[PDB]
Amino acid sequence: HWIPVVAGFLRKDGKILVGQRPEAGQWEFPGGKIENGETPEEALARELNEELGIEAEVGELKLACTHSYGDVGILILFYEILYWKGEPRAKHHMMLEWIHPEELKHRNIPEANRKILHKIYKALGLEWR
Amino acid sequence: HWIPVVAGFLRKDGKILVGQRPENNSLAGQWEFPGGKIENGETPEEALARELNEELGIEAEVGELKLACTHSYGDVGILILFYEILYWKGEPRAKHHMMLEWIHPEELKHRNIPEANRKILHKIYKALGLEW
Ligand SMILES: Nc1nc2c(ncn2[C@H]2C[C@H](O)[C@@H](COP(=O)(O)OP(=O)(O)OP(=O)(O)O)O2)c(=O)[nH]1
Ligand SMILES: Nc1nc2c(ncn2[C@H]2C[C@H](O)[C@@H](COP(=O)(O)OP(=O)(O)OP(=O)(O)O)O2)c(=O)[nH]1
Repeated sequence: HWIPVVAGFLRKDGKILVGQRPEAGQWEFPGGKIENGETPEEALARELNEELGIEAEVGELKLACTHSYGDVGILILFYEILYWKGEPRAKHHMMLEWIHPEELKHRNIPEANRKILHKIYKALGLEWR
Repeated sequence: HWIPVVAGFLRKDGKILVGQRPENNSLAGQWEFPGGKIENGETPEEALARELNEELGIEAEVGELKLACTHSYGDVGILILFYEILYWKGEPRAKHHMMLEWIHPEELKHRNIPEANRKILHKIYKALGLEW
């Protein structure tokens, strides 16, 4: 039993966009579940819109990973988001931040992201140091 | 309700590896890229190295992720991750598929392949370093 998730990398002068989960406390890349019928891209442009209020174009696929929370299995696809209309506003996360990507190392993020943090860094054109 | 599937591109002087689905009580006749379902617990890579071993008898290293697509059977949801397989040990033997072939990638245009593959045949060609 799987739940496919899509997530995007938006950048701003090097910094990356994470959002703070509402109802949990963790920071994460904007995105959400693929609904029945939609391509990953469609799901992501939609989630970016309803979470951020932006009209995003979905770029290259960067990474995929899996994670288990019990009998629950998530598959996350991460996509580079270069192009969008407007500026992201917090519609769903009780906070949004542009952070230095190095900060991920000491932000509370999904264990699914934590375990592949290095892969994420490369995908962002960076070095795990 | 979703089913993540992983699949590989192996290449041989330009040609690409496809296998023919077992002429059996399965969704057969169709040619497809070697691979299979992600089992519980495994990363996409683990699932694919494993599937390439059971289907082909090769020890493959899984390379860079090229493509992801989805497809519906109304109620059934298939998500397919395609990976570049550059390195492996041995030569592929027909173990699961009732036929294996190295084909000119162009031949995909007139091969019976999963609709999930045909809908994005153009994306596949690019991911293979070619032009549609
Ligand atoms: N968007 C996003 N989701 C992630 C990330 N890492 C792990 N996930 C997982 C946690 C969640 O189970 C799932 C995202 O589901 P959502 O919270 O967007 O759906 P929703 O708010 O509707 O929750 P619900 O189905 O009502 O319980 O993906 C990430 O970096 N970004
Ligand atoms: N490996 C691979 N699977 C594909 C491709 N296109 C669509 N699929 C879908 C169809 C199948 O539902 C799924 C692969 O499942 P498997 O054949 O590995 O499972 P199994 O051998 O147990 O047979 P079964 O699906 O239970 O009838 O992926 C492709 O190009 N390569």
